[PDB]
Amino acid sequence: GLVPRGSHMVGLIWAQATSGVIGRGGDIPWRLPEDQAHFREITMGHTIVMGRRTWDSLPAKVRPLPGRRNVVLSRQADFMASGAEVVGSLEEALTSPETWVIGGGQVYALALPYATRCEVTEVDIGLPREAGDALAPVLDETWRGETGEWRFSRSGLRYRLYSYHRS
Ligand SMILES: NC(=O)c1ccc[n+]([C@@H]2O[C@H](COP(=O)([O-])OP(=O)(O)OC[C@H]3O[C@@H](n4cnc5c(N)ncnc54)[C@H](OP(=O)(O)O)[C@@H]3O)[C@@H](O)[C@H]2O)c1
Ligand SMILES: CCc1nc(N)nc(N)c1OCCCOc1ccccc1CCC(=O)NS(C)(=O)=O
Repeated sequence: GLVPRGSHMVGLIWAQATSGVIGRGGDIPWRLPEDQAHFREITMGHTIVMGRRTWDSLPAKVRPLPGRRNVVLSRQADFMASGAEVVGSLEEALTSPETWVIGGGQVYALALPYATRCEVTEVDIGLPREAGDALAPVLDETWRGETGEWRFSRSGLRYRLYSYHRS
């Protein structure tokens, strides 16, 4: 369903291991080129919001991510994010009619209360939670959605898509 242009739809999009781990050591601890396609179709043409550490983690060749207004949250007023804009709190990050929050653990948690969509890729990889991991936010009982079927990636890694929504 289309978003009325006077409203403010906030979505979260992430990929996680079964354990909920999304990030470790400044990176994502798997590679899934198929997940990149889904990420692009959801976010293309909209504003994307990310934490400063997620900006740092982006491959240099796609930083800023093309075809999307890139917004970076930082408390560092002098932060350099070429091709993007830096905001110092959530207030001015969510003023577009459609915004996708693209990570990381801190900024998913910050934006979750305002979100009405989550697009979640689950990767069937056994990565037990460790000290310092970035984690998927916990979804409360207001959320509902659909669980997709497992598929193998070319590499043999298994993954499936969840699409969640709430009012
Ligand atoms: N699997 C996935 O789908 C996925 C997607 C994205 C990222 N990741 C991974 O997630 C990890 C990064 O997550 P993370 O939790 O460490 O960091 P993050 O959420 O990306 O960034 C945290 C930074 O955001 C800024 N920030 C946080 N809250 C703020 C607020 N209220 N106001 C202003 N600025 C705020 C601060 O920047 P300053 O320190 O500059 O003040 C903070 O250090 C990486 O491993 C990355 O690869 C995974
Ligand atoms: C695909 C990962 C991902 N996956 C999901 N599902 N949600 C996220 N937030 C999400 O994170 C998006 C931000 C981090 O992006 C990374 C991380 C590691 C390696 C590469 C990229 C960039 C991928 C890329 O080129 N994207 S594109 C084609 O130009 O639009």
